[PDB]
Amino acid sequence: QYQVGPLLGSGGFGSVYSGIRVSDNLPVAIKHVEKDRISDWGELRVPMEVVLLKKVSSGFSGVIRLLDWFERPDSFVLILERPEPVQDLFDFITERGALQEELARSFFWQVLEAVRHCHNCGVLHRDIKDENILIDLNRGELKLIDFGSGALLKDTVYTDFDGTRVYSPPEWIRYHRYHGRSAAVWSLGILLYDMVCGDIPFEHDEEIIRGQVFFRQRVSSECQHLIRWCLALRPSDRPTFEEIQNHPWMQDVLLPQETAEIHL
Ligand SMILES: COc1ccc2c(c1CN1CCNCC1)O/C(=C\c1n[nH]c3ccccc13)C2=O
Repeated sequence: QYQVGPLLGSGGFGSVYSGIRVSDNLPVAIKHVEKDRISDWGELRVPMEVVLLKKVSSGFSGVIRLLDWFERPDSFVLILERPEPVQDLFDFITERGALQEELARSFFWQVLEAVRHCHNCGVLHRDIKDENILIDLNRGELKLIDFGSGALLKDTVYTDFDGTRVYSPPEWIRYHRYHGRSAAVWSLGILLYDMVCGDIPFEHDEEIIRGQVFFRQRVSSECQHLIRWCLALRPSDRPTFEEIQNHPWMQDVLLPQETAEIHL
């Protein structure tokens, strides 16, 4: 039913391959998830990732859609949308360096819309970062991938975390506790810094806990202010998604197709 192409990436979780749906030639990604490396299971018994993707794969959005899934004795196999041509945001930033603010604004806006969609669907991603964002290069559209560390959104504290440390908030580093929305906004602050500076702002636990943001590239005062707000040490000091999107730096965003024409 699927023609398997080259390996795209792998880890302890499993492995992801480029692929083609035989019936209509649709480009897909084929993600193999090892049963013994799934720490969080859900019910419809499946990986939480399948639960989460089904909850958000309803309709159009800036989330990669789950097309089908299969169970094997030792693994699940997930069939996911694959834009072509595509580049992840990490590779994009590696190649082009720090992004022009106009471009970072368009990208960051689309990520915000995607994350709002997840939260509105009861889903918390928990690993928002450049590597988990795909750019549909023809359309200038961004897509969130990899819900393998995610969880149902709740209003009470989380005490588990298996996303990316350097994108994790100081409350996690110190007390191994965080709330969903405010932890997400922290990771968004790390992401926006990464876009406009070309690298993440903190490498060690001590820098995260200190929370002093040093800008290594020229960044406008308005952008710096948004970033520093997202990276407030006190979780409750961080902006809501609404406050982020109403921030003066976020005004007059380019459309995705204009973004493609101008920058891609
Ligand atoms: C270590 O590599 C991983 C790990 C988890 C996932 C994954 C990959 C492959 N690459 C790794 C580098 N950044 C982009 C994704 O791709 C996923 C989903 C995809 N859905 N559609 C795609 C289309 C192209 C590439 C990846 C995907 C994952 O969940």
